[PDB]
Amino acid sequence: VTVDQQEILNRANEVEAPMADPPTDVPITPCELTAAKNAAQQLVLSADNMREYLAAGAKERQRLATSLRNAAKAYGEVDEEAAVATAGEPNFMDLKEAARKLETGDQGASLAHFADGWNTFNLTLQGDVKRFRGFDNWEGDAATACEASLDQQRQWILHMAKLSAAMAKQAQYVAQLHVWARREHPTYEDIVGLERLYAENPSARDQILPVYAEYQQRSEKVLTEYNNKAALEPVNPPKPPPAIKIDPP
Amino acid sequence: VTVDQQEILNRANEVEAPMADPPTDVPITPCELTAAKNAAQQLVLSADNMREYLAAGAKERQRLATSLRNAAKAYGEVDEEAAVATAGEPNFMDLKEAARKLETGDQGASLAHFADGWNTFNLTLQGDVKRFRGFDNWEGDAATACEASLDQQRQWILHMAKLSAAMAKQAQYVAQLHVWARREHPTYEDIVGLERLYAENPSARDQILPVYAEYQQRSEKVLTEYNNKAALEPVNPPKPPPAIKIDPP
Amino acid sequence: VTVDQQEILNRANEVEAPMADPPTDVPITPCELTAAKNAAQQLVLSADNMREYLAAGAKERQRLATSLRNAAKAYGEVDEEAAVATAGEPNFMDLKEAARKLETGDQGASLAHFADGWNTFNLTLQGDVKRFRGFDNWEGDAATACEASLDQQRQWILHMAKLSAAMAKQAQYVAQLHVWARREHPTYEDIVGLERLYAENPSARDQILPVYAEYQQRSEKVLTEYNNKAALEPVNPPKPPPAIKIDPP
Amino acid sequence: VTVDQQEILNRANEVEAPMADPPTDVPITPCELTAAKNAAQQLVLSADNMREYLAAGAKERQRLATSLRNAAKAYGEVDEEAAVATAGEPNFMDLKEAARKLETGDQGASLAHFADGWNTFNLTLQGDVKRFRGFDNWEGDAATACEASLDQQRQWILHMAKLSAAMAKQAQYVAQLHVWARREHPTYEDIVGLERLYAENPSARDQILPVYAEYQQRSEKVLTEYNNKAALEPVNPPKPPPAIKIDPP
Amino acid sequence: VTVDQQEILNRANEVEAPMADPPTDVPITPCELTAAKNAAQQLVLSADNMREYLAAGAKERQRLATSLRNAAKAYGEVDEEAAVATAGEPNFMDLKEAARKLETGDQGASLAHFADGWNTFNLTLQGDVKRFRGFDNWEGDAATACEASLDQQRQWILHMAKLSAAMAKQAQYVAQLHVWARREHPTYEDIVGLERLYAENPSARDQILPVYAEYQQRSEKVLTEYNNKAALEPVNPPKPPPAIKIDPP
Amino acid sequence: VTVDQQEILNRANEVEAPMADPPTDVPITPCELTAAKNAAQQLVLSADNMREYLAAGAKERQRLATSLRNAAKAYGEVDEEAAVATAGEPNFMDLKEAARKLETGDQGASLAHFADGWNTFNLTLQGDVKRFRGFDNWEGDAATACEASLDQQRQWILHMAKLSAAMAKQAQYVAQLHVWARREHPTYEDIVGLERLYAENPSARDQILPVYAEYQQRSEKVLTEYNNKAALEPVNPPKPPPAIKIDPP
Amino acid sequence: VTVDQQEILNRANEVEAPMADPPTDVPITPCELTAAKNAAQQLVLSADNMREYLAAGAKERQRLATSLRNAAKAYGEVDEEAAVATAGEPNFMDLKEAARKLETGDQGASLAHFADGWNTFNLTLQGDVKRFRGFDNWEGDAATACEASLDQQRQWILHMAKLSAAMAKQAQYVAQLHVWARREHPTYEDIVGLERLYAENPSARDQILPVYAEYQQRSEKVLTEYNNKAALEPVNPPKPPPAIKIDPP
Repeated sequence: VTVDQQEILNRANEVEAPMADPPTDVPITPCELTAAKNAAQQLVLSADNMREYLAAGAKERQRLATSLRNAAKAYGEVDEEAAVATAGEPNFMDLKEAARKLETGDQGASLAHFADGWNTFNLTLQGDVKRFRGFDNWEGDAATACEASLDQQRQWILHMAKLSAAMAKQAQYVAQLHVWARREHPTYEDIVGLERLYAENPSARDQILPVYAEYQQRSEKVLTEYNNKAALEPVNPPKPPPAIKIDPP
Repeated sequence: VTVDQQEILNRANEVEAPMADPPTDVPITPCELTAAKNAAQQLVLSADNMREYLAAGAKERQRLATSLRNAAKAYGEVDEEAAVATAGEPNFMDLKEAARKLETGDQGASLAHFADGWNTFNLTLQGDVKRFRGFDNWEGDAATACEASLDQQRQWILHMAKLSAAMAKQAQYVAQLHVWARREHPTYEDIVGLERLYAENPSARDQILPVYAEYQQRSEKVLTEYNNKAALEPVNPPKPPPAIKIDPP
Repeated sequence: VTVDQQEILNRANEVEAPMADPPTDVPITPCELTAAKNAAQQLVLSADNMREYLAAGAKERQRLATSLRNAAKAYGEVDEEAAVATAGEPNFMDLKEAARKLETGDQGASLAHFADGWNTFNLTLQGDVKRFRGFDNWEGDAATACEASLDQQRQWILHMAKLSAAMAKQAQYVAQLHVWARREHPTYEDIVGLERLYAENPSARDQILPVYAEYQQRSEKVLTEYNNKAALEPVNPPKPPPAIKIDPP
Repeated sequence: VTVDQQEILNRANEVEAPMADPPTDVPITPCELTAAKNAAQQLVLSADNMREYLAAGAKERQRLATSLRNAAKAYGEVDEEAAVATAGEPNFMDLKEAARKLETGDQGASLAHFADGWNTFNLTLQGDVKRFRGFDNWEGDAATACEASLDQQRQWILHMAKLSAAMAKQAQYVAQLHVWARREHPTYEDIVGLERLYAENPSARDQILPVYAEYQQRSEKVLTEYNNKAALEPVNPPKPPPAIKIDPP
Repeated sequence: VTVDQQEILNRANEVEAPMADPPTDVPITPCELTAAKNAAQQLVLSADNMREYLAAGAKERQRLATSLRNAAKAYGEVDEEAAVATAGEPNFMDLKEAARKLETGDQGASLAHFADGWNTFNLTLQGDVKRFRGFDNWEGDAATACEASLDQQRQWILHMAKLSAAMAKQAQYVAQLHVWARREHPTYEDIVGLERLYAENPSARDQILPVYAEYQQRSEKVLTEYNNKAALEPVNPPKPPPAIKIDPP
Repeated sequence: VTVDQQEILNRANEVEAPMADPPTDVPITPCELTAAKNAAQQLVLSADNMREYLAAGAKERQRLATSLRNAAKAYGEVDEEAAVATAGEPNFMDLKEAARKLETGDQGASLAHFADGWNTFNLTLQGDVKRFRGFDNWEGDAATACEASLDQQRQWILHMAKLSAAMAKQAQYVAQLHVWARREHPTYEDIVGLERLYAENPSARDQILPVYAEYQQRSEKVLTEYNNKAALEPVNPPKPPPAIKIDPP
Repeated sequence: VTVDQQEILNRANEVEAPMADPPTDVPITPCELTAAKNAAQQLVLSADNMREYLAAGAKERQRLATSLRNAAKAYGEVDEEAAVATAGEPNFMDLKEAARKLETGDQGASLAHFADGWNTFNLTLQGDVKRFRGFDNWEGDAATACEASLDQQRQWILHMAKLSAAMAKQAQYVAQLHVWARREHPTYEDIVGLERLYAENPSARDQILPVYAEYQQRSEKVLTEYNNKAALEPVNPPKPPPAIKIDPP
């Protein structure tokens, strides 16, 4: 019905305008435990996957804009503008090492900043999908296939926003886990103090001994818990759907 | 059986009469927590999606009315009418900041007004579906395909009403969460009072210290809970089914 | 085997005899809460849907009777017979308003009458399905297709009876919810009495204050519970299956 | 292998010999509650459905016997042998009415007799399926299709026996529910006695009042429970499978 | 590869050698309760089904042996070798009758003997399946189809063994239920003794009365429990798979 | 690419080299209870099934080696190298018999040795699957089909190892059950001692009687538990996949 | 669009560059229990499977690089550069043996080192998948099929990383199980001490005897628990997807 070729060209420019940049904050391990460091490296890898697939999606949108320009060419002309030591003795050396690892590092501040950035990116991605709306005037069959391709791009972007939210939730979960670990695990200073209450009271040991044994058991329940809850699934984003290909007329 | 062309024309006008406008209330964050603000922005985005897809549905109904007019043209004539500082000291600065964020903002009044508007819209949408009923007299095959298309429009509208209800439930859930957070989290004035009971009693500290430690723990359980329950799924409405296309005779 | 054309004609009259009328009681909101009023309006809408689809089913049965008459015409002749103010003070104004809304209205009597009518209609519908039985003597292929069409009408009617039961259960559930809400929510007279025990004892307030705080908390747990359990699904009856179409011979 | 035509004729007579009659006991409501009466009417309707579908199955078996006679005709000759008043006062009038309804009627004796009859019918139906066994000597393709048709009749009869058991279980469930209701609901004589302990002791009321309030609450929990557990699903038996049709030779 | 016709003939004799006879013990009701008698009759019917289907399987194996003999005929020659009174008073007459029914009958000895026989039959059936093994030398396509048919016979026999185990478990379950019923239900002699402590102490009744009421309640919980757990599913064995048919050469 | 016929011949010899022999330990019943003996016989039968299917798999591998030799023949030449008494009295005779059965037999030592052998066989089977690896140099279509056939043999062997583990777990479960039964069931010597404390104290019986009644109840809970947990599923190994057949060239 | 043949050649070299070597640490049994040794052998076998399938994947990548070189040959020229004793007495000999087995061996240090190596390998594998990205300039149909083949290689590598994580979790689970077993099982020195408190106090035995019986029961609960939780599933990696085959031009 005297198709607006200009509408198609304008939508082609709008489709492949750059979207907001994903965050680039680096999540640091909250402590020196191996499970914590592995969780941080998993988060780094997942953020790398997200950035790579977002760039791939921008390439898909560029191809889609090209196909829309080719479809607009079927109505005429386009003016292309742009060109140990002892048996039986309390360890205290493993307990002390566990506490030392738990209290070294930023305790999860980096994780929280990471999660805030990706939650913001989830909202930002959801805000930028008017570029995939249907057309006002253009109809037919090039139009319907183009509309389906744009809606596929929209669904993929929404899925990417959901994955951003999931990765941010994972970072927050690891941060909460570290906070819980700091709370129930016995303090380094408490351990050192109880260790001096075993070299400054050979007499008193039958009060010091069960206390140590409590501390030991708590340490074991924390580290083990830390090791099991901290294993994270990698985020595995789907590849963006291939744009509809439309040859020049 | 001497088909009522007039019935088809009347149904065409009735199908694409404007439906009730969706609500336009803006949901405000109930507090200054990041989770609360992100929940409010998620609600804003979901309401935007709902309004956009409702407008798209009205366009689909306009196309359907055109197809019904074309089908009526097969029986003759239509008269087209219309044209920090220290180690080991109590923080009190993070606790105080948490309380300050919890008590600033409207505490959920805006959320409740938002939810009421969308619940009302759910009922309003369900009340406006007589326009998709079957025909009295028209039968045949244009009639049956047209009836199927109208029932598809009806099912899509019912699904949109259900989604309106779901979004309103989400707003109410966030409001209830904020109310719970206000209840169990320690008050700003209680925190300030306990902080003056630590600069006006250096003596008394071994009674003040565990009390603080209780407050701290409660603060941590509230904020964390607030952060996890407040993440909302976006509302993702299905695109309205394409109207049946019927060319002029 | 010398087919009883008379049996087919008699079954045609029996198929489209009018069934019992659905109930027409209007369910009133049991109170002035918004959730209660929305539940009542949802029930009104669902009853409207049920009445509309039952009328559509009667139209389907009329078409089926016509097809049976056409099938009877293949054996000969048919003789067509028929032609707030202060910070820190107790509210008492929200508590009092909540109680006032809870005790105004019929408290669920209308809901119970509604539910009784629809439960009776469930039984009534199940009692009227002998009209869809198979035939005594007529066999063949018109007969088998007609029998299948009648059984489809029977299954649809049974499903409608089941939906009637479900809607009645929903009305009873809302009535039971309102009864529970009346029980645990603090009485209006108790609230007014406790409010006069705060203007006639400035002295006594440190006994009055926690009592209020209990009442407040109970009010919050009731209203919130009322708001969440009272959201009802709309009843969405399936469209009656299209009758088998059989042209005159 | 010189097929026993006589075996086929004997099996034809055995297939359509009359099976045991279903029970005809009428289940009466155990009390005057609406839920109880509706449950009894549901049981009456389900028993009607069962009797109707059993008669339909006997008709199917008669058709099957005819098809077996037609199949026997392919080997030769068959000799066809056969030819309120105040605010704030205790009700006592709703409580008393509830007790009166609970204790009137047979208390479930009729339900138990109904259930025994249908359980017996379940066993009786399972005992009568030797008539659907495979053939001794007849083989081929008429024989295999006939064997499949007989096994379909057997499976349908077994399903009907299972449904008989289910309906009997429903009757027993309603009877057990009424027994539980009689136990926890406050007695009519206890209610009348407590009501005379409120007109023969205006003094004593602050001991009588909470007692009433207990009774009231118990009444509400019983009736409501009675109303919810007593809603029964209708028994919906499948139509018997159509017999294999075999024309005379 | 110079097929062993003798191996096929030997396997034909081995396939249709008689298997072990199923047990023929009759399970008797453990008591005089209706639920117990119905459970015993259900077990009788299930054992009848099992015996009937086992005989049918032996017929299938006989047909399979015939098909193997026909397949062996394709290599040459086979030498065919073989040729109440008062209101308000304690009942004591229903309680006494319940106890009398519970203690009459063999208390489950017959059930245990039944279950032992069928468990033994499960093991016996599993021990007799070497007759369905694959062939040593015979290969090709008659051989592969014959091997598939033999494996189908093996799978059916294994399923029948599993069903034998299930039926034995049902008998054991009913026996255990009766033992539990004997334990918690009040003894006949205890009932008679308490009934004489109500005609030999009109004085003492306010100690006798609650005791009776306890007994009554226990009786009701036992009989009801007995009625619900004792309903058994019929065992419904699948028909044996049809043997592969192979005509003489 | 100048296919290594020698590689195919070497793989043919490696494929059908004998695998490790399955264990041959016989599991003995741990006691004289019928459930224990039936469990032992079930284990014997399952081990028989496993040995039979493992021998069948070795035959399948021999056929596969033949097919590989035939495939190697397509490149030229292969040099074929190789050529009671009283009512109301305590029983003590059933209790004593139960204890006697529980303590006779090896108490599960044979079961543990059986389970160790089959767990070892699980590991042994998993260690011998390098013979099913893909080929170094041979490619094409005979090679790919041969590789698929070898991988099918590998998957079947892994499934057989898993079944070996499952059968060993069943043996360990029965052994643990017998150990539990020995612990909670009353000792034979304790029973005999308590029986002499009933013939050497007619006076003392009202202390002896409840004690017996405790023992009786414990006996009943053990034997019943022993009977229900000891029923074992037969191990039903899948038939090995048929080797790919490849005729000589 | 003047395809970059050089890009395809560079990607061919990048695809089949060697990936990081899997770890080669040998997991040792943490103790002398049979379940522990079997778990260690299962871990050894699973690590062997992982190493074998990783080498197979490298072979698949080498084939893929060859196919990419063949596809690059369709645009011209490639310069191939590279060329016991008593009844009734306490055992103490089984208890002592159980403790001795529990405390011998490295107690799980080897398991922890194994798990760390494989968790590191999981992260390492996820870091090396840029070699499977899509192409910059090459498009068409060889390009799209090649891109699909590369993405299949990527998905298989990600699955292998996930399996590495799972195997490491299994090793950590067995290590945690052994730690729990050491904690609740009675110490060897405690057993020896209690055994000397039975040869140096014949008097005292009625205090020593229940203590032993406690120890015995604890031993039984530990070993049994150790035996059941320690059975590990083998890791069964999928075979790498076959590379796309592309013949020279």
